[PDB]
Amino acid sequence: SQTVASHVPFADLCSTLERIQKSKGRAEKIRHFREFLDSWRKFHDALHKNHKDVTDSFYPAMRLILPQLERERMAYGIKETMLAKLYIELLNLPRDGKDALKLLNYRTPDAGDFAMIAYFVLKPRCLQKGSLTIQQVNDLLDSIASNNSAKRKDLIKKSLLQLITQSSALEQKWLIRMIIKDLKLGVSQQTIFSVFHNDAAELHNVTTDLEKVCRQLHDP
Repeated sequence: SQTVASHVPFADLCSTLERIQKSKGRAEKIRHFREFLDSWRKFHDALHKNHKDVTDSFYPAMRLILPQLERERMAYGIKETMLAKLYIELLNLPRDGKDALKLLNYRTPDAGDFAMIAYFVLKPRCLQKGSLTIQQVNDLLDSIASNNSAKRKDLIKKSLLQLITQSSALEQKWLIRMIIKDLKLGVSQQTIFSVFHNDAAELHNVTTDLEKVCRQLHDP
């Protein structure tokens, strides 16, 4: 296609995020993040060797890794009780049942947020793994934000059901955390920006062109 995100599955991103969250100590989290960056550039190179000159922008992934910096999309207009009802009819669970109740009676506490509970409910029964790329997830989230800007809760529910019915339980966990806009990764935004930049700079391999260096040192 046109971009790397159109070929990277959303399951790769969700897997990376799950490893980061489950990792203790910054070294392992950072190492998984660098694993994901290296996989990204790897996809870029494979696509170029298959004669597909694609952008190498990481923004389609970074906007999901840092949802609270999301400014291209507007507010999703989704709160956790909507997700409770949604998940409470899609599932065919008994209203005020054992599992079903937990979603309604939820209180924001470490890592005991709504997404964790929804994942605990979805792991027993759910769909055929995942099938959407990062670009398709970004398109569906774009549709949710747009429909919210047009004041159409019905269409919000529509597009989000499109998201859910094509995603595995894990993918739904991290999707929920991306709509609520806090991932609880155990590592800071400052650190993510730092590892991103330091990765680029470490791999830049600046080449000393002595003539260009002379022209640089001779003129401010």
